[PDB]
Amino acid sequence: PNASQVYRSTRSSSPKTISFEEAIIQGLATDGGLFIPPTIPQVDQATLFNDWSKLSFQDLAFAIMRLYIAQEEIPDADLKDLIKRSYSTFRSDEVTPLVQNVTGDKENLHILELFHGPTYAFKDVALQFVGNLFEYFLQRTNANLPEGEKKQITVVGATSGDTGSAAIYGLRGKKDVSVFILYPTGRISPIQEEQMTTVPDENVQTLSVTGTFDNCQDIVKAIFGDKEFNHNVGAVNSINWARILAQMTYYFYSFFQATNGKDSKKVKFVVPSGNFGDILAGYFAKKMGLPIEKLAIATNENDILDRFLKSGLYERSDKVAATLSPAMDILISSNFERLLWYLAREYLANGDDLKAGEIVNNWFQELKTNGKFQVDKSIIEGASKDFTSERVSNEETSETIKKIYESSVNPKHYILDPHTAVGVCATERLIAKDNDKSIQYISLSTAHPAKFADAVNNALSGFSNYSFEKDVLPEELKKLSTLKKKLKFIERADVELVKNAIEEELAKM
Ligand SMILES: *Cc1c(COP(=O)(O)O)cnc(C)c1O
Repeated sequence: PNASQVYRSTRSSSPKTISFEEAIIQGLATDGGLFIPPTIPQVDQATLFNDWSKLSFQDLAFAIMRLYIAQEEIPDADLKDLIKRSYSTFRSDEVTPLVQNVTGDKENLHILELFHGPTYAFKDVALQFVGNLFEYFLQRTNANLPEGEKKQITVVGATSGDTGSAAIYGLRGKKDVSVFILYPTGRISPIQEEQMTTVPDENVQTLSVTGTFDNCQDIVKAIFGDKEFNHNVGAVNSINWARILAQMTYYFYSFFQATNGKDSKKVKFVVPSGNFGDILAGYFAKKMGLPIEKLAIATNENDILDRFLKSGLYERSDKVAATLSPAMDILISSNFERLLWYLAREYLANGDDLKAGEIVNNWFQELKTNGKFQVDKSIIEGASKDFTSERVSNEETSETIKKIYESSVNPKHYILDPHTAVGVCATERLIAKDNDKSIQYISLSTAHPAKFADAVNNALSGFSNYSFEKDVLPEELKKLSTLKKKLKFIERADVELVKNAIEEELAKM
């Protein structure tokens, strides 16, 4: 392994580094930090435009991943299989198709559709890959056990809506793995529950906890904190390294789609963000050599990131404002820490990986004490060389859905889900003030409109031609309400009960 195929915790001050496999399985680091490659792999322009520009999503995934995963940890054959199977469940031949010049040619507004996977939400790109990864690593281990005493993992977590769907489809049917996901009853919209409870696979079982969602965090954090509950318990996270790694593929893919042939090789990505993982993957591609403009962070009212990038003050809010784009409604952007490590390393530790861990660890300590920390101007100045940000209100979110519906040209009446809207809204603000329409704008569409009907309906009610059922709801998604659900209620937030239900895996899990 080279400096890019080795990993360390953003909070560690030790010279020690672990393997890819270990970073992946461990998930979060013992000290609470996140894993990251101390050295970002460098790809030269020649290779980018002579060899990578001609590759398919899957082949790029291989080229990119070979840079962070050593041959020893995962051979070419095995890795190419993981990729092939991971993306074979995508309804688009391209996996992540770029829809170019949606609004005509007065500007260059491209929408990168990342919702063609099993659950119609962009988290499939990561989770399909990670799930297969887990199965692969767990398998090799057990490949020595004696059909008995063979380890088995059990992922457990709570869902406020969609998040869980992605995990369920990425772990469904994977050998020696089981997924138990708690969710507040009646608090989960129909379509999100249908995706979860519909899947036939046995290794999956959702729990309809009667209570609140913030109730489920504790009714599961307890099971998590453990007790005599040691048998290998998995975790439902957003900070796994494999996640970031999988998400890098489509930035490269779409970049080439937007520039191959064309004379303008200038492209700017606008990414509706929550926990920063998605856009952070774009950061990595940028540092690897992708010659792109500043990455645009688009957020909804929960603007912890927009505020930070503007003041250097990373302060957690008290209230989680409700918005039309729920999946970005967060108090603290978890992966942001990863960026802070690289920032701290370049502008405060003069390259010292270890002083960077010290610095980051103290910052997240101040957070867990004053709920806010200040960074030196050199940090925000360093971040502003690669990032721009925009805050999008609900009014603007809805109005953008309406504007694009009327405004779209290729195709006509293009419907946006609210999360993508937040992004297109920011994308349009940028087109306005960038003063360079030659720039290729690629706005990330993180969810298919059908996943958030309400926002789409309430914004397109004002059109006689609009019909959710005729223009949005996908046939494959229409069958859901008609498939057999596998519910399992748990009345009262009884941690003791959540435990018991989990235990009933009927031996044959
Ligand atoms: C999870 C999610 C987001 C947030 O992505 P991050 O990686 O957490 O920044 C945005 N949109 C949708 C539709 C999501 O499900």
